[PDB]
Amino acid sequence: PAVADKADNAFMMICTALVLFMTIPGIALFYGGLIRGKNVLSMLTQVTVTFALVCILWVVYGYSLAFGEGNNFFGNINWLMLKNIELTAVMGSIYQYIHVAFQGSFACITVGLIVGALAERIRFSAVLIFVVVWLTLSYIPIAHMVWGGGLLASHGALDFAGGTVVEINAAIAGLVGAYLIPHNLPMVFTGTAILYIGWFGFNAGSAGTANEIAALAFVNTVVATAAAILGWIFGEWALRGKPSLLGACSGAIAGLVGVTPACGYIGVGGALIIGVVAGLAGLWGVTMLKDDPCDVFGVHGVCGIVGCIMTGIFAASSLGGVGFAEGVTMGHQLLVQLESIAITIVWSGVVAFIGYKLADLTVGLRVP
Amino acid sequence: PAVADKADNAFMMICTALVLFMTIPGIALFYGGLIRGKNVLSMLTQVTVTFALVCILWVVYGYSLAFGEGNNFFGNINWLMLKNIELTAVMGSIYQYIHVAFQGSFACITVGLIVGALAERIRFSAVLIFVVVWLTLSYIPIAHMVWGGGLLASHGALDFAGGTVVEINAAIAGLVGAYLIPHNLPMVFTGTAILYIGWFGFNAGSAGTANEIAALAFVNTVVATAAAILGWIFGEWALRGKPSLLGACSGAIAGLVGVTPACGYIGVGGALIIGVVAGLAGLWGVTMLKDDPCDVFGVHGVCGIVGCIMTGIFAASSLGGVGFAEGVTMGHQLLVQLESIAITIVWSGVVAFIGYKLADLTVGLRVP
Amino acid sequence: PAVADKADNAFMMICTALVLFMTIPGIALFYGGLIRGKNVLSMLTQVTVTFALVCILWVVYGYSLAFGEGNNFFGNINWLMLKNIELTAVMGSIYQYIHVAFQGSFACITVGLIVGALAERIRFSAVLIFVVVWLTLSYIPIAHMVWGGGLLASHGALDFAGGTVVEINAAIAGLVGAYLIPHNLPMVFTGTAILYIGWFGFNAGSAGTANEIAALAFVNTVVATAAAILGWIFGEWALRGKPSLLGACSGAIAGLVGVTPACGYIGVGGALIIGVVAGLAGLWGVTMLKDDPCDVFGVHGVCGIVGCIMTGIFAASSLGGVGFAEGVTMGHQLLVQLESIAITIVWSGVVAFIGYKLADLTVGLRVP
Repeated sequence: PAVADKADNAFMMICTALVLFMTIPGIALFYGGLIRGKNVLSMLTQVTVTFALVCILWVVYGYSLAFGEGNNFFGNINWLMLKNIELTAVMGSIYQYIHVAFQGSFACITVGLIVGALAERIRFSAVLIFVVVWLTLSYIPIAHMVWGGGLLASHGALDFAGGTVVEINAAIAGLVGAYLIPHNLPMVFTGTAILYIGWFGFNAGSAGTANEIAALAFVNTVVATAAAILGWIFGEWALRGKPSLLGACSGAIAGLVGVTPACGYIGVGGALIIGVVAGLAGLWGVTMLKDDPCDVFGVHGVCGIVGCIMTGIFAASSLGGVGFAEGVTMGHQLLVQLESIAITIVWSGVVAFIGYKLADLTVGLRVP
Repeated sequence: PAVADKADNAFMMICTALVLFMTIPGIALFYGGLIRGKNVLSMLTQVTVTFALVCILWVVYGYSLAFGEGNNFFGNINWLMLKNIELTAVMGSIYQYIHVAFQGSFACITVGLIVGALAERIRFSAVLIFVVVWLTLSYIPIAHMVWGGGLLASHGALDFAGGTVVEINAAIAGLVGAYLIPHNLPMVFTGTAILYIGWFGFNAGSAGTANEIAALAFVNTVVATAAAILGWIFGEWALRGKPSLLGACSGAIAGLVGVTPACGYIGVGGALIIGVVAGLAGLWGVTMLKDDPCDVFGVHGVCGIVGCIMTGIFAASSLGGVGFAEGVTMGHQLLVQLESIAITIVWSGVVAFIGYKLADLTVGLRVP
Repeated sequence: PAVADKADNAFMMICTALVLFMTIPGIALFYGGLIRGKNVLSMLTQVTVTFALVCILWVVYGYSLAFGEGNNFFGNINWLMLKNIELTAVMGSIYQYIHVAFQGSFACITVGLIVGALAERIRFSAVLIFVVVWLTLSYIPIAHMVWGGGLLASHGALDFAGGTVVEINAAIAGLVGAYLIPHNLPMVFTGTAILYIGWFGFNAGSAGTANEIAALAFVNTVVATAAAILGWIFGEWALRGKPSLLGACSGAIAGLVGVTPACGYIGVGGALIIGVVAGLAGLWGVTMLKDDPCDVFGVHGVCGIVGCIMTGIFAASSLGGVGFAEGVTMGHQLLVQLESIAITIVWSGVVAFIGYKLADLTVGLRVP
C-alpha cells in the first residue's frame, strides 16, 4: 500500500498554511480597504465567523461529501468527523489528514471572497444561513464533480487549482447576491500582497507533491500575475491616461485568477499570454459596469472563465503545455471546458438564489 | 548514528520562521491595536529590543541550560554559544542547529506576550532586567522540566506545544506584573491573523518531523480555533446581544491557546470540544475581571489551564486520542496534568515576583 | 544524471515565496511608512509595476543571461523564455524551474529596494527605463560574475546570499539616483518584520538544499539581526539618550544586510560579532549624512561592505567558520573580498549613471 512521502507532507502542510493566510487576513484586508470605513469592523467579524463556520462544517461532513466516493455529484457520509480515516491513511503521497486540511482551506477562501463583499449589505444571521446552504449544495458538489472523481473529472475537465470550483463558483454566488442586494488603498495593497503570496500554496500545492508540476505551477503563477499587472496597467494608461494603485492590485488578482485553472498544465509562454489577456479582460470587465466592492466578482468571474477556456488551448504540447490526455483533440478539450464553465455558472447561481431566498424567508436578507 | 532527514529539516526551518512571525510582527500588532495610541511606538520598540535580547541569551546559554543534559530542573553549560555542537549533529531527525532555532523561537513568543502588555506601564531598563531574570530562572527551567527530560517529562506530563512552558508560564508572569503595575481593531485583527498562521509552525512543528502527528496537530489547530471562535461569539451574542470583532479575535486566541498542549495527542472530536470549552472559558475569564491589555493574560492563563487538563482526558484512545502511555489510567494522567499546572503557576509567579522586585530595587519599575 | 530531491524542491519553493514576500508587500510597506504621506500611493504603484516588469524580463532573458553558460561577465541567450530547459531538468538537487524562480525573486527585491526610495522624485516612465537598463546591464552581469560561474566566482569570492549582487549593487544604484535626484512608523515596523521573516528564505534558501548549511545560515540570521538591533540601540541610547522604533528597525536591517554575504560560511560567534559591527556601522553611516528615505542606501551599502569584508575573516575554521578553500590564506580571501566590492561599486555606479541619463534624455528624470 501507498506510503506517505515526508517531503510532500512538509510541502502540503506549509501550502495549507499559505492558503489559510489568503483568507486570514488576506481577503479581509483586501475588502477592508475597499468598503466604506463605517462597515469595516462588521465585515471583519463576518469574515472571521463564517471562516470558523466553514472550518467546522468541513470536518463534520464537508470533506466526506466532497471527497468520499459516491456518485457523479456528491460523495458520502462515511467520513463524518473524519471517522474511519486512520491517522496513517495516505492519499496520493501525503497523509490524508493533510489532504483534508488543504482542501478545507480552499472552501474557506471561496466563502471569504463572497462574505467580504456582501457583509456590508447583508444581515449577520442571513449570511450564516447562506454560507451553510451554499457551501453544502454548491461548493461541495462542484468540488466533488471536479476534484472528487465526479461528473466533470470523468469527462476530463482541466482545472488545476479551481477556476470553476473556487473562482467562477464564488463569482456567480456573489453576483446573484449583488443583484438581490476605496477608503484605505495601502490596506487594499497589503491584502492583495498577502493573497499573492498565499496563492503559491494554492497553485503549487495543487500538485499534491513537491515535484516538477508544483515547480511549473509556481513559475506560471509568478509569470501570469506579472503579465496581468502589466496588461491592466497598460490598458488603464491608455484609457485613463495614467496607472493607479487599484489598477495594479486589480491586475494582479486578474492574472492570479486567470492562471488558477491553468497553472499546472501550461508552459511559461502560455502563462504570459493568459496573464496579458486576463489583465485586459478584467479591466474590460469592471469597466462594463456600467463603483462598489461587488465589481470584485466581475474580475473573478470574467478572469475565471477566460482562464478555464484558455487552459483548453495552452495545455496542448504544441504550445508548450503538458499535453492533453491521449485521444483528446484541442477542439474536444475546449468543448469540455465550456461545458464545465456552463454547469458551474448554473449550479452556483441556482443554489445561491435558493440560499438567499431561504435566508430572506427566515430572518430577512437586508441588514436592519 | 542518527542521520538528518531533509524533509524534516525543511519542515522545521519553515516552522521556525512561522513561530518567529508570531512575535515579529504578530504579537506586536495585536497589542498595538489594543493599547493606547500614545504608547504604541514605545511598546513596538520594547518588543523588538527584548526579542533581540532573548535571541542572544538563547544562543549564549539559554539553549544549553534548557536542553543540555543536567538534572530535573536545568541542563548544563556545555553548549555555551553552541560550543561542542557539531554542525552535522542530529537531534531526533533534524540537524541540532534547527532544534536550537525552533526552541529559541518559543522563548521569543513567550517573552513577547509579556512585554507587549506591560510595555505601557514599565520603565524600559526595568523590562530588560525582568526579561533577563525571568527567561533564565523561569522559562529555561520549565522548558527543561517539560521538554528537556526534566521533572515533569519524567512523570509523563503531556504538553505538546507549551500549555505550561509558554501559555500558563507567561500568563502568570504577566498577572504578577499587572498586580504590581482598543484604538485600532483592524490592527488587532491583523496581529491575530498573523498569530493564527504562525501557530501552525508552533503546533505542527512541535512534532519535530513532517509525519502523521504533525498532520494531526495541524488539523486539530484548525478545528479548535474555529470551534473557540464560535463558542466565544455564541456566548457574546447571548450575553451582549451581538458579536464583536474583539470577541471573534479573542475566541481565536482562546482555541489556539487551549489546543496548544493537546494538539498532537487528541482526535478531531476532542479538538472541537476543547475549542468550544476554551472559547467559553476565555469569555468567562475576561468577564470575571471584574478593560486593559492585561485581560490578555486572563485568556492565556485560563485557556492554558483548561487545555492542559483536557489533554489528560482527550488523549485517551477511547475518545479518539493517540492513547496514554502503557500502564497509565486517565485518572493518573489527570493528576500529573494538575501537578504540572500547579508547579508552573508557582515557579513562574515566584520568579516573576523576584524579577520585578529586582528591577524595582535597581532602576525603579514604574515608567518615569 | 542528477535527480531532484523532493525535500529540497519543497524547501526551495517555500523559500522563493518568502523572498517574493520581502518585496510584496515587505519593502513597499517599509518605504510606505517612511516617505511623505502624499507620495505613498504612487510609490506603491511603481513598486508593484516594476516588480511585474522584473518578473517578465527575468523569464524572457534575464535568467538565461545571468545563469546560462557564457563568459566571465554574462551567460547566453539559449534559455529565452526558458526554451530548452526540460521541465524535469535538475540544477543542484532541485528542478531547474525552481532555481529560475528563486533567482528571479532576488532580482525583484533588489529592484524594489531602489524603486521604493526613488519613486517620490522620479517620473514613472523614467523609472521603467532605468529598471530595464540597470537590471540588464548591472544586476544580470554581477549575478553572473558571482553566482553564475563568472569572474568573481572564478577567483573564489565568498558571497552566500548577495552582499555584492543585491546589497552593495542596489545601494550604489540608489546613491547615484539620490545624487542626481517618517509619517507611519507602525507601517515601517510591519515592513521590517515582513523583510525579517522573508529573509530566512533569502539566506537559508541560498544553500539550495535543506541541509546543515541552510540550518547554519538560518541560525546566523537570527543571531546577527538580534546583535545588530542591540548594537544600534546601544549606540542610539549613548548618542541620543534613548532608543527609538526607527533605530530598532534600522538595526534589524543592518544585521540582516551584514550577515547576507556571510551567513552560510561563519560560526554563530562570528554572526554575533558581524551583527554588533553592522548595527554600529549602520548607525555611524546614516549619522554621517551629514532625513529622507535615501539614507536607506547608506545602511545597505555600509553594512553590505562590512558584511563582505568580514566574510573574508569569519569564514576561517579558526574562528568557527566553515573554512576557506584549500590553499587560501585569510589574507588572500580578504583581498578577493575587497576586489569584489570594488568591482561591484564601480560596475553598478557606471550602469546606474547610464540608466538615469538615458531616462533623462528620453522622457525627463524628475517627476512633472
